[PDB]
Amino acid sequence: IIGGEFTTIENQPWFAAIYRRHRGGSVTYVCGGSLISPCWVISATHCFIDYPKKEDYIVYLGRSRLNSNTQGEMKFEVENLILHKDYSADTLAHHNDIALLKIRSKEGRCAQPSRTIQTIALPSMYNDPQFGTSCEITGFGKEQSTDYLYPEQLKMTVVKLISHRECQQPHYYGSEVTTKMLCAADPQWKTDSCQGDSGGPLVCSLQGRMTLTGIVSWGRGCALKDKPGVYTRVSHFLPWIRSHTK
Ligand SMILES: N=C(N)c1ccc2cc(/C=C/c3cccc(CCO)c3)ccc2c1
Repeated sequence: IIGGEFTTIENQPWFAAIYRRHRGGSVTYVCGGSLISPCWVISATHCFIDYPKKEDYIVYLGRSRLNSNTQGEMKFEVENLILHKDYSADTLAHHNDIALLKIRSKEGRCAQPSRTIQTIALPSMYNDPQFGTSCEITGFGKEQSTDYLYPEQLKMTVVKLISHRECQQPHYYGSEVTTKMLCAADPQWKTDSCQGDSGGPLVCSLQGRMTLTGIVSWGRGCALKDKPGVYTRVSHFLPWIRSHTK
């Protein structure tokens, strides 16, 4: 996250921290995720497509820091890694950028909801917020595009939804951004999601209800003028999520 503020897991309790174990035993951060039900984390397929072995991943819930065992955190393995069959990547645009991770503690249990571990409600069909709506993003992603290290402390920011017609402008993304994708950005281009924020939540308060409107997917650079962050429109994937979590 470029700009924004530092935060803690208590303010983002649906936030999942996903890491990968490498041969030799080193563990690195991969992407963010969202708890949608106690056994299920939703994220982006692009985060896992090149390393699709479920055994390699570690999921934390209730974790506030990249390298701290936050009090109340829960560690999980991936019981089932579900990648979208129609996932694809163009030069910029990522299509069907959605993944489901069935989580399991070493005792075979799913998440235990607490003050720091909570689910985030899914959107309803054909009911996404209107353009100009403020939404929040959370992640351990880059603070600057020039950084190679991720922040130690979890960050969040607030961005505004951009209409499809504005996002299809030639100086924006033209026809590369589709109706299955949501653009969101800072009108001043100072805050945005960035590399390492992928898979993470775009949470919108809609009709008084805190909703998982999007999933951090793609963008041209980070906090670049006329280059919004592009998010998977979760409302389009309700049949896919339902069928794959049953
Ligand atoms: N402008 C944005 N909001 C935005 C959103 C998502 C982004 C996602 C990336 C992803 C980078 C990436 C993906 C897969 C592998 C790798 C190399 C391993 O570090 C890098 C980069 C910039 C981004 C910028």
